[PDB]
Amino acid sequence: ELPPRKVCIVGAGVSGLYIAMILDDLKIPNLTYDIFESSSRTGGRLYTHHFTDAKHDYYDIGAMRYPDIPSMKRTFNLFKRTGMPLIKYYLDGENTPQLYNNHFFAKGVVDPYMVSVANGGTVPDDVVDSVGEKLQQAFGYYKEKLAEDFDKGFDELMLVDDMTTREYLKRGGPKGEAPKYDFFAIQWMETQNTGTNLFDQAFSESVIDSFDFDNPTKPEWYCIEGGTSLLVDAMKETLVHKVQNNKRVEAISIDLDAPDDGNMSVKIGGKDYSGYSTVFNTTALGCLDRMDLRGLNLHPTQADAIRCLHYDNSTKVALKFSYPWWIKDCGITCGGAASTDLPLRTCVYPSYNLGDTGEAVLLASYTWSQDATRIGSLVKDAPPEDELVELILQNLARLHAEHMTYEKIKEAYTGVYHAYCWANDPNVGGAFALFGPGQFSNLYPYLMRPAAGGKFHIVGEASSVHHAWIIGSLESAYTAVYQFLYKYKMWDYLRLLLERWQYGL
Amino acid sequence: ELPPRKVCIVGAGVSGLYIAMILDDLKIPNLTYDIFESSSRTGGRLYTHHFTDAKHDYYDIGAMRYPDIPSMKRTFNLFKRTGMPLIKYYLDGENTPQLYNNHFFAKGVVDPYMVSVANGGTVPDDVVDSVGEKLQQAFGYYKEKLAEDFDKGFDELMLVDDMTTREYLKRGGPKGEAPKYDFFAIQWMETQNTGTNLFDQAFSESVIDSFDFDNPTKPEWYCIEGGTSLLVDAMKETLVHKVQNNKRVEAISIDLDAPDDGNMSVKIGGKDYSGYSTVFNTTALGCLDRMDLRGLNLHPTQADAIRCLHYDNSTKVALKFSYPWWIKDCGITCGGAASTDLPLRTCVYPSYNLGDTGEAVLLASYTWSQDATRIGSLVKDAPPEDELVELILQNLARLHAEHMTYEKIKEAYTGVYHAYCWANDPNVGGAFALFGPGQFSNLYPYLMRPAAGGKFHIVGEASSVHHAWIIGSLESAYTAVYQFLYKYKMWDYLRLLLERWQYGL
Ligand SMILES: Cc1cc2nc3c(=O)[nH]c(=O)nc-3n(C[C@H](O)[C@H](O)[C@H](O)COP(=O)(O)OP(=O)(O)OC[C@H]3O[C@@H](n4cnc5c(N)ncnc54)[C@H](O)[C@@H]3O)c2cc1C
Ligand SMILES: Cc1cc2nc3c(=O)[nH]c(=O)nc-3n(C[C@H](O)[C@H](O)[C@H](O)COP(=O)(O)OP(=O)(O)OC[C@H]3O[C@@H](n4cnc5c(N)ncnc54)[C@H](O)[C@@H]3O)c2cc1C
Ligand SMILES: N[C@@H](CCCC[NH3+])C(=O)O
Ligand SMILES: N[C@@H](CCCC[NH3+])C(=O)O
Repeated sequence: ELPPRKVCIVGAGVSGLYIAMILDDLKIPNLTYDIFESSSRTGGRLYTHHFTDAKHDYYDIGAMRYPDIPSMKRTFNLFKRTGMPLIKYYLDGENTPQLYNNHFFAKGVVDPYMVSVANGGTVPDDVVDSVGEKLQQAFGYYKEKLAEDFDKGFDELMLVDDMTTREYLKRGGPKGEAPKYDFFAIQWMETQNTGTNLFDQAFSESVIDSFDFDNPTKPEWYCIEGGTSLLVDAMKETLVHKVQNNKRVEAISIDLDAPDDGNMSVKIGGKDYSGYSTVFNTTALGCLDRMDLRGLNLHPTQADAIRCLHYDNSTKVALKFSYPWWIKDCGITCGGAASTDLPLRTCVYPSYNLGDTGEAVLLASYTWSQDATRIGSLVKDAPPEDELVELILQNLARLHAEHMTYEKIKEAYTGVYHAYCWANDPNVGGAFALFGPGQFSNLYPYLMRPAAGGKFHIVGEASSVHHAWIIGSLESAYTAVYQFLYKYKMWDYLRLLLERWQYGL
Repeated sequence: ELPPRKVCIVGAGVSGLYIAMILDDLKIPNLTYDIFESSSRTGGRLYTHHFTDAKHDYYDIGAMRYPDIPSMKRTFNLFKRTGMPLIKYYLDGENTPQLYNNHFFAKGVVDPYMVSVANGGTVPDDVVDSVGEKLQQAFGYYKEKLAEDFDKGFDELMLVDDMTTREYLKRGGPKGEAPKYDFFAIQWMETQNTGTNLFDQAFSESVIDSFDFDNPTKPEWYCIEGGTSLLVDAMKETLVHKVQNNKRVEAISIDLDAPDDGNMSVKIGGKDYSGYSTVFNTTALGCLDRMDLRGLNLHPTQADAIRCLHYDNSTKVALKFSYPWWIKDCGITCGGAASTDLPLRTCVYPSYNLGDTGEAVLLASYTWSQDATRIGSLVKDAPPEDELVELILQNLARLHAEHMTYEKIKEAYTGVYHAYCWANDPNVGGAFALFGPGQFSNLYPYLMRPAAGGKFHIVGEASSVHHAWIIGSLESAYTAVYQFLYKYKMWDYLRLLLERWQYGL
């Protein structure tokens, strides 16, 4: 029979819970695991906030929406396996306002926002109304290759990964044969495509974001009615060994002088937990970098990747109202989102409360990058005149000025809100990977390099080509389990892993 | 006589206090001002934390060190006018450890950190030991022009401002005739020169940083004995009209249909404060963006600058010890700083407690960029074992392992520490401007564009070519006062401004 072995799973977000789900399904004789989670809470960046127990009285602080595209089949298979109650998510809705330079969008108007050179701004006239077309020309070849086969498309995209999005647009691609855009044209494309400054990160991440948000297959989107944390609950209930919360790992080691399979250990609260045949670290990389990893003798460039791979920021702000005034008064009847240059940047109309006529949640601000740092500076652990509330109410009034007043929005506000800035969470230290130029092609391979003689895995969304999505976490977890089984030559169970899990079970 | 006129100064950091100091010195008949400061505290990013009232029992949260170089003469003139007790600041000390890849630096040894290709890393052998020389080749031409004349040097530097530092190093400068560096070379230069990821910001900001930290004149450095806040105290005491604290401006307007000079107003807590002939906004740009500025009819690219000009983050962590073990046990007897790839990144040994043998403060961690975001995720408004303290003690022990143990450092630690992450300060929302590629040459001119018919000024360190130093704030405040006097044709007082203030008083 197989000898007794135990493995350590650091972190109980979705990738750690997925590792355990796979091990529980394979039922390998005499194999066990410990899962140590630093937080009192399990689920990580799957985190629904419930204002009350009322059915729809929540918002998702982390993951909230899922496009049904082939490259995310593993995510949807996880949803099926756990019985998630999926409902439609409306990425684009009806009647959602867009507000830039204090003007509302209107279709078939030239330069509705009055930012073109012709109207006294600095955006070139040939770009102001054609951002979508110009970015589809910049990204579209790669998007089509990614749709044919994500991993082959990605490898081809890596041949231009040295460039930022701005660099690609400025120089006309890698040999100057694509259109060349001036600073203000690029600035307007960024303003109309993503968060402030993100075109100074990798071109490849801008391509992949466009692939996921504007996929050639024109996919249906889904959300989990009741919040994404229903998935955490479901994954927890099947665990053979339950999560050990309030266990923050501070060091990971291997004793290369010991002949045993179980020669790895972790330190928690100054105490050694030993006897592990493999350690799967699933934390964000900032949390990993803080650990003492000398005991693992990591390649220096792998250590560089842990420190240096770039993370984006993100902040959410959700308010409760006494009735869904955006539905009733503004005609915003089926979700979507309102985009603006105002501080709140993006106001997301929930897809899960469309038929409610009483209290309703609005995801009034969802921001990335410097926009998220700025809103996040107003988000306090012990919330307080609350400057953030007043900013959001004032921005909401300006964004919905076609139908509402500040006074009526403020009156409808119940005084209950919640906000969260992920860069201020000590258990993540960022929202999610969003790599800088050259990082995917140069640092990422070293992040993914075998370590501790094939017994240590750096797992999670950053350790994948699908940053900022559940699919990246699940892929990364699947691959690590493959490597573990291969390392110990558990061929029956590796064949079973492929049979049952190569697309998600 | 001059007619009665009133101006409004938004913010009482050093910019706003300097505007007031200049007006108080000119004594313009019938001219008054109001200063409104959002915080209960005056001084902004000049902010000394006193642990107790004992003479050296402090650290500076914001500004702390000043190089005596010609372009900063206005700063030193302010120090002189206010009677600041300057003492030497040791940028480089004696016996300060440098720790990378778990190895200490050694002089005259090839690749002491063992990160080069020859030793199993990926840093090119010809770069690993010559970062200083290769960055002096990249920056030095411009550094020398800046030393001749800062404004002419800056205008010449703007002809390559489209590039990031990484882009300049990768492509060999603007026409490919400088040396071209691979990703890992550039990565090591960044690791050995600045904070994580900052080579992906403007080349011009890396040049100016190098100009300030490694100036060709090889300057003396100074600090203010007793803390930089002594300067704020001195500036406050001369004010003819004192700061009005807890007054956060939320809107600024001009009534163009009113003939009066005094046709500007600001809104504070829903109430209008009217009758201003000019408004000087001195806040960080994130705070300005949150205001309702519709009443000023700003050029859209000027509005873009306010939203988009990039800010760096910065975090500081200072610990008290029962004796200065770094002096007594480690021989670190005259200041300087220890750099490392460990999370704390830079440990700054104070220059103001060198003779002390009792309790002493250590600035154990000073970080920028993503390093600051990561440390800042552990900094809590109401502090808590404390993960940040334990991290700092552990990193300090590793950095000082040539002489100290973790146990002795922990035993010397008194249990009193303080930390601060500037991006989490609602009154700033970042540490300081650190522009992205193209921003100085494209967005900054619009930030500085006349507005409200020449009656509105966006003032402060970001509104200058000297980001992240007091000198930028003072130059920006001087320029705005020049523009105010010119706009109202106060030719006697404009001539007096030049006579008395063109180098600082
Ligand atoms: C704002 C936001 C919006 C998102 N939107 C979506 C979306 O709509 N759809 C989608 O598919 N995905 C979305 N995602 C992405 C998705 O939430 C993540 O990719 C995924 O949840 C990450 O899971 P993980 O297991 O890789 O990491 P994590 O969830 O970070 O889990 C790691 C775990 O490790 C723990 N930990 C940290 N340090 C230690 C330590 N020292 N010891 C022990 N445990 C430790 C953490 O507390 C955490 O529980 C979003 C993410 C964010 C931030
Ligand atoms: C970590 C750090 C280290 C530094 N190190 C040095 C150094 O060693 N040497 C050096 O020369 N410089 C240094 N600097 C830079 C220097 O501290 C700053 O450039 C300078 O203090 C900024 O002054 P300011 O008046 O431009 O802005 P601020 O200091 O930000 O002042 C603006 C004021 O406006 C207030 N305000 C904000 N919003 C509103 C509102 N809505 N209504 C009213 N008031 C409002 C703010 O509270 C603040 O008091 C450092 C800065 C940082 C962050
Ligand atoms: N999955 C997240 C982030 C996508 C953008 C990642 N750069 C969302 O749906 O908002
Ligand atoms: N003046 C600050 C910041 C300098 C670097 C700005 N990018 C210091 O001395 O640390």
